[PDB]
Parts: sequence; structure tokens; C-alpha cells
Amino acid sequence: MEAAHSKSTEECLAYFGVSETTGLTPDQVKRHLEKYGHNELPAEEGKSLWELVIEQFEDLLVRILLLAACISFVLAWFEEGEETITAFVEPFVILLILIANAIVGVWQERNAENAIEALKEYEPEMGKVYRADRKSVQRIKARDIVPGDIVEVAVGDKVPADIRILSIKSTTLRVDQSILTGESVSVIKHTEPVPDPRAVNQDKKNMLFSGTNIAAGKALGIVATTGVSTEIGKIRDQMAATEQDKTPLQQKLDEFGEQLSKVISLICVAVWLINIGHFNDPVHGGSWIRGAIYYFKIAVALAVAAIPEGLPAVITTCLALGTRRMAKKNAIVRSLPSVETLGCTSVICSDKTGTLTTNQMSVCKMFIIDKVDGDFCSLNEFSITGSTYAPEGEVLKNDKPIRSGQFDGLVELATICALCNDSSLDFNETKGVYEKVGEATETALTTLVEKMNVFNTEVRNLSKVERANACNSVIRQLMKKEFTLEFSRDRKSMSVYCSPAKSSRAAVGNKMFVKGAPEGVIDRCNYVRVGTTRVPMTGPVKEKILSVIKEWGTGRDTLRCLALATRDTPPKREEMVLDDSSRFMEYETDLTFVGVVGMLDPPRKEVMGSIQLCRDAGIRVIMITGDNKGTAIAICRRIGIFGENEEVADRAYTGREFDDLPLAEQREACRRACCFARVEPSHKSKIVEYLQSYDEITAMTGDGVNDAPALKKAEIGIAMGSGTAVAKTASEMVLADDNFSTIVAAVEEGRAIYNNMKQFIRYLISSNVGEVVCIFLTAALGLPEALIPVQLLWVNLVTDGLPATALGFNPPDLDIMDRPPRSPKEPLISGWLFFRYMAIGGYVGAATVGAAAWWFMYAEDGPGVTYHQLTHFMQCTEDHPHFEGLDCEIFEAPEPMTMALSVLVTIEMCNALNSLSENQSLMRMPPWVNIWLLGSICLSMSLHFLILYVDPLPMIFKLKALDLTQWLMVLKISLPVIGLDEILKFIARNYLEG
Ligand SMILES: C/C=C(/C)C(=O)O[C@@H]1C[C@H]2[C@@H]([C@H]1C)[C@@H]1OC(=O)[C@@](C)(O)[C@@]1(O)[C@@H](OC(=O)CCC)C[C@]2(C)OC(C)=O
Ligand SMILES: [Mg+2]
Ligand code: NA
Repeated sequence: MEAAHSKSTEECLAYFGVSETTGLTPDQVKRHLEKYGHNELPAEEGKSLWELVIEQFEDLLVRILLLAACISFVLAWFEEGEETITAFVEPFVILLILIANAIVGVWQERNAENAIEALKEYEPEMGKVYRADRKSVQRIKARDIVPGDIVEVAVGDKVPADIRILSIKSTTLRVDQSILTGESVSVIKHTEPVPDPRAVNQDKKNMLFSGTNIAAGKALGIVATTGVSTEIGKIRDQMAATEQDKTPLQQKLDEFGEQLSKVISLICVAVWLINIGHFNDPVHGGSWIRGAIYYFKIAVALAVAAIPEGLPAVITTCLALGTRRMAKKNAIVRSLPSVETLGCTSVICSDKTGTLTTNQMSVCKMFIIDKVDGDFCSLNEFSITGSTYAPEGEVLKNDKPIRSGQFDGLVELATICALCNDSSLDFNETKGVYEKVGEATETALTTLVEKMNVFNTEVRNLSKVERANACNSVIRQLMKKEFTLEFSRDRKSMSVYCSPAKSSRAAVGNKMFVKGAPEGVIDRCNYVRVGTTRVPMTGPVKEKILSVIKEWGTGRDTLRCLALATRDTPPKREEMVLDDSSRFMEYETDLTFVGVVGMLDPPRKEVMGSIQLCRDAGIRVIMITGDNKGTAIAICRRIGIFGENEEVADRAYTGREFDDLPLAEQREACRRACCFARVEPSHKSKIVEYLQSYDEITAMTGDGVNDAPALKKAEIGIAMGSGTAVAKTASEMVLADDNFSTIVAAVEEGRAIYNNMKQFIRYLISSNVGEVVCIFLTAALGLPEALIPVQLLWVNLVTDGLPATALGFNPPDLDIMDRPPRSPKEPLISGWLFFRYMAIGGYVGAATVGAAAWWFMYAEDGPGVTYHQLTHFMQCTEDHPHFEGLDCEIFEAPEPMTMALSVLVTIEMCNALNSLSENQSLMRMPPWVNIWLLGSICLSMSLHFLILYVDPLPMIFKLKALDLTQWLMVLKISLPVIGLDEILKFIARNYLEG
């Protein structure tokens, strides 16, 4: 393999020692295959169904539950017999939540798609080569093609390896490498070497890239690199060497797990110490075995009370909803977990042409020389109208209408436009619009022609399909297009050789019409054309031309300028080598300037507003274009990235200036830059790394397979809905309408989603805190189980999930896009907030335990234990004589439990209202603000009545409905919650740090 683009035609055949007429020999093929390997992109992640499920049981919180479901399965099995048929219900429900939960993880994943697998498609199944054992061409599998052997490709064929072209069999060879370079039109290939050893792929005119298509022609070539060493295999290597972090929330989740693990084990050490007097008890006492069942059975209650089981459900249904909500605004979010790391974006690098602008070119101004008398000079500037490609508009000189024929300068400018142009128009009936056929800036030229019919040829007497290429084909019949010197970035221009048509145009027949960048072609102009006559380019005339070119392309117009010229007396046809673009700049010299054409790519309207919102939201926007740095900047000023008068010396670099910088200033330029002139893929990936070294959340746009490694590296890669499918699969989101204003509409929902999603998380987390306080009082004291695991699940999954998912429908703040981007290191609960849940929890923990111990003691209808030990329920059946006058089975009564479960369920609807806002009082922000919330609270309550009054339900949850007075006890305990928090909110607002 090797950098063949520069060597030559023989230096390559020699390097490998292979004959262009024989190919590689069977022995060579064997050795080469051993040294370079097969022509493939490496294998895949052999992730097995067994490992995928094991991945499921590696979370700390999922393991903690699995252990509990076991301890609970052993209890609800052996020790505990008869008197209960529900044993196993507890272990069974926990297992469902797990195994069922793991299905989510395995389905979710099986439907996921690898960006690196998307490339595998750009590989032809087979290829055509010339081996040294058959004169006929053989057609083997692309997999066996090797560096060095002679390959043949023709139209349709998809290039099998990176090939260095030896000789073109056809008259012309056209390749389509848009996916790998971004070039829209099929490009022309050659055989002569490219001197530069560090050329970009756009300039390796003598190379075929594995993965592209042969648009036109047939040619032979020697295979340079194979498999992973090809321009596409090198991309596969960057996307694979790259590592995806994880949405900050997923990080805060690993953090919460580690903690909710340390705390749990502490709670047991604590509970154990609180009950240390037991080491001061009778050795023969008894109940020894019952005590262990109490602690083992409270361990399962502790675990299902600490972990928020409904959450994974509430979060993914909140995202899936928003997903659909964004999709109505052309933002197709692929990865859900990524909706969070969007609200946090601080920098947005967008591509210009398709996303920032319309990419719908049109000429607005023209100008030809009118007089050149010594140092005096007068131009002839025109204005044209029409923004579509539609041949409808007029040419107005000085605001005033004009007939283009009346100017001779304008007769030529119009041919150079219709002759030096590979693109045309087309009118369809389907949508009744004029559709650009070839290129955007070329089709804009044929359109210019139609609007200024210099010959005034009749046309209103024609249809619309035809009207399209009317004035153009009349000029096509006046000159005969011999050949054409294609565009190449070296000279930045193109031309066409044209001889006349008949004796009606015999005079000075052979002409050469060239159009290119102004600086370029104007240096090669020895004359100017004033009408039908001619003069020598002189200092004054040249400065008068270059200035107007500056105003047009740097002024508020931000027009892209084209200079058109002609080579009056071209070289003899025979004296031209029409197959080596290197010499092409020699044939386009000694020109006579004819005029320049200034066109415009109108920027999408809503873009100008989107840029403004980012200014307010505190997000930095970087424009990445191709325009020279002069107009690249101008475009920034027009849209808002830069101020009309704002300085831009250190905030706008070109790909070259940036490279010339030392790693230090390079990294410093990235924290202030807002526009990058001419950059390639190399650059898009470096800027991400620098933007990342400042711990920034960056968005990046792309469409080609060459944009894949950069989209994967940016926190959120935004692929174009019209770009390749490999880009889409390496991106978090896809802009259906390639509109930049769509990104900003998506950075807003992300902030909205996360704000709501932030509330319901704090909510659910706080109720878990309360259930833990309860279980911890119940055991520290010795009291009888107030709350059972089965009940807690119902609550965490259903009765709390409903008020939880409804909080996701909260009204978005009105200043969401006036605040800076959120920091990813912002914790969900800390400072004062940590203290309110610390207090609210401590409250419900008391309310639940208490409301149960109440029905025991000061209970209008139940046992009774004013101040004595109802806590020693463990030791009674045998201690009935000692303070125990009654039945030792009341301690398994349902009333106490449904007492404490009703105080939890209601203290939860209360807390769901305190959660409509972090610090806003309920008087200032009423519950009816969110209807879904109130409506879910009802469904929760009724859902609560269901498991009390039904039949199999009250039995399996161990709950017996409670009378109307016991319900009023629940309210008198619960409701005051809304007060304890209203008071805590008042604190935060008033007395405190704002
Ligand atoms: C949950 C039940 C119990 C019994 C418990 O023990 O919760 C503990 C206390 C604390 C711990 C959480 C481990 C948690 O760990 C962290 O990472 C912190 C620093 O962020 C954290 O401090 C907060 O929770 C969070 O942010 C969660 C963000 C998703 C507050 C919390 C929960 O206390 C309070 C009062 O909410
Ligand atoms: Mg691209
Ligand atoms: Na990415």
C-alpha cells in the first residue's frame, strides 16, 4: 500500500513489481494477502445474548434488589408455613420488575444500530481484476483483492479498494465521491500525478476511493491501499478508537447508586446498635429464630423502600413523549438519554450552505466595462431580479428596466454564461416549479441568461416546460462547444473551447470562454473588452474592477463573485493536451476581461432569529464554511454571529491560519472563534477536542461519511436529514429539514424536558426517603411492620408513578431561553433543598409509623397500649401473664397497615403539589396550573380504593378498608405536609441567598 496519489504511473507498478498487462501472479497474490491481509473492515462486537442480560444485573441498584428478592424468597418459603398462601408474592413481584426490566434493556439494544456497521455497506461484494494467469478479466470477491494487483472498473461499479488510476480506457472518467468529500457533482479523474504528498482527498484527481461510484467511463488501475488502510477504513478506525462518555444524568445515577449503597449498609449498622441491649438478655430466652426473620424481613422492606422502582418508567415515557413532541418540529431525536445533554449545549458548530443558508443561488448584480480612456474608467453595473431559478425577472441598470440586447458587453457575458456551464434548468408538472438540474451556482447562470435574452428572441409564446432552456439553447446553436477544461481548485476556474457554427459566425471563430474566481482570472487578463472593441488591462482599470469586487463580496451584499473572460485567440487545438489539468492554467491565459456576475445564497429567514435566541440563551455559535475568509466573515455579520462594526481579527480563522498556529494559540483560538473559513475534516475533529478541553458541551453538524468521526466525537452530533445514512447513525439527532433554526428549537425542548424531569425525579426520590425513615423507625423501636414491601412497590410503581409522569407536563418557564446553559455538574439535590427532603422525609417517616402505632394504642377500636410495651410483640404468646392480656395475633392486623399506607398515599398527593415549583408558594402557583396533575391524583386515589375494597387485592396487600373516622385521622396526619413545605419554601425565597 502507499501514498500512490503522488508517485506516478510507473513508480507504482514498480513499487509493487507488477505488470499492467499481466497483473499479480498467483505467488504474488499469496504473499501480498499475508502481508496486507484481506480487503475488509474488521469484525464486530460479539456481544452475546448471555452477556447482554448479565449486563442487566450489574447495576448496583438492580443487584441490591436481586439479593432482596432472594432473602424474601427464602423467608416467604420455608420459615413461615400455612396461615398464608401469599408467601412468594413478594419474591415474584420483585423478580418481574427485574427480569421484565431486563427485557427492556435487551430489546432496546437489539434495535440499536452501529454507525460502524453502516459503512460495511459501502463495500462492493465483488471486484474485477487482471491476474497473471488469465488474459480475460476475472470477477472475484472484493475481499480477496490485494494491494498491488491490476483492477478494472466501469460505470455502475462501486470502487472495491483505494485505487491509483493507471490509464483511462473510456474517453472520460466521472466519479461520484460526494459521501467521502462532500462534492455534489460527479468529478473528473486523470492519470498524471499530484506533486503534494499532503493533499486532501478533494485534490487527489488520480485516485478512486473505495466506496464511491463510477458515474461515467471505464478505466484500469493498480490497487494502492486495502481494507483498513483506505480513506474509508481510516474513518472506521477513528469512530472505533473514539469513546462515548454518558449523559450527565446517567453519571448522577451511578453516583446516587454508590451512595444509596453506603447509606443502606450504615442504616443496618445503626439499627444493630440501637438494638444492642439484646446482648444483655437471657441466653435461654427463646424467639432466637423469630428475631432473625424479623431483621431479614425488614431488610427487604428497606431495599424496596430505598430504591425508586417506578422512575426508569417515568423518565423514559417522559422522553418518548417529548421525542414525539420534537419530531413534530422536524427534530428527529434518535438516542433518548441524549435529550438531556442538549439542554446543556453551550456551543453549536453548524455547516453553512445547506443549514444556515438556502443553497438556492441567484445572480443579483452584473457589471461590464463601459469606457477606458487612460486613467478614466466607467463600469456598467446592473441589477437583476428573481430569487428562484425561475426564468422570471428583469435586468434594471440604474433601478430602471433595460433590454440586455442594447449592450454588446452584455451579449458576451451572456454566452460565457450559457457555454461555460455544465448545468441547466427543468420545469416539472408534479410541483409546477422550475428545478435546478446541475449545480447550484451554475444553474443560477443559465437562469441569468433566460432573464436577459440578449437576442430578444420571442418566448412568451411558449409553454413553461420549454420556457426553461429557451434563450440558452439559442446561444448553444451559435457556438459549437469543442471541449472543456474542468474546474480545479489549483487555478480556481474552468473554460471551454468553442468554434463557430457555419459561415454565419466564421469570423475569428475559435474562442475560449473562461469563468472563475476574480483574483484568479483577472491576473491572467492582458486586455479588457469595452463593448465589441478591446483595450489593454491597465493599472487604473484593474483597481476599479477589484474594488467593486470587494464591495460586492464584503459589503452588506455578501455576494459570491464570478469573473467571466474570453481568450480571443486561443492556442491551436492540436497544441493542447486535453488530459492533464496541470497545463490547464496555461491555456487560460492572455485573456480579455468581459465582466463579473455577482450571485446570492439567501440565508434561511428564521435563521436570523435563531442566532439571536442563542445570544440570549448564552450559547456560542460557530460557522464552518468554505468561503474565503473575507465573505465568510461578511456572512457572519449579516446573520448575527458578528456585529456589523464588531472587530473580528481574533474570532475568525481559516483552515490554513489555524494549522500554522502552535498547539497553544490553537487551543486559545477555539475559546473565542466564531467562524472557520476553509477547513476540512481534520479541523472539525480538533476543534471538538479543544472545545472539550474547556469542558464544553458541543453540537456538530455533518452529512458525509467523512463527518462521521467528528459527529461521534462531539457531545451531540446533528446529522442532516438529507445527508448520508452513515452520518445519521453516528448522530444523536437528525435535522429533518436541514434547518439551523431546528437545532435551536431542539435546544429549547431539551431545557424544558430537563426542568420538568428534574421535578418528578426529586419528587419520587423524596418519597423514597420517607419510606426509609419509616422502616428505620419501625425497626429501631421494635414496633410491628407498619409498611410491607408489596405495598411499597404498588406505591413506587403505580400510585406515585402517575403523579410523577404528570409533573413532566409542567408549564415551561418563560425565561428558559434567557438563562445560560445549565452546568452538567449541577447536582439535583443539595444545600437547602437537601434539607427540605431531609425534613419532609423525616415527617412522613413519622406519620406512617405513628398512624399505625395509633390504631394500636389511642385507637377508638383496637387493642390499646397507652405507654407500655406494644413493642415487645415478639415475646407474648409465652409471656401473656406479663403485660399481655389479649390475643397475640393482633400484631398482624391489617388496620394498622392500611392506616400507615393511607397516610403515605395521601402524603404523596400532597407532596406532588408541593412539587409544581421548587420555591413558588401554592398560592402564587396553584395546582390547577397543571391539569394532568390533579387528574392523576384522582386516578391514584381511586386506584388506592381499588386495592382496599376489591377481593383478591385487599388480601394480597394485607389491607382492610378503614371507616370514615379512621380516614379523617389519615387526613389530619397527612395534609399538614403542605404546610411544613410551604413554610420551607418561604424560607428559601425570603431569608436566604435569593
Ligand atoms: C433516596 C433514599 C434514601 C434513604 C437516601 O439515603 O438518599 C440519600 C441521601 C441523599 C443521597 C442519597 C443517596 C444523594 O446522593 C447523591 O448523589 C446526592 C448528593 O445528590 C444526594 O445527597 C441527593 O440525592 C440525589 O441527588 C439523587 C439524584 C438522582 C439527596 C439525598 C437523596 O437526600 C435527600 C434528602 O434527597
Ligand atoms: Mg460533508
Ligand atoms: Na456523538
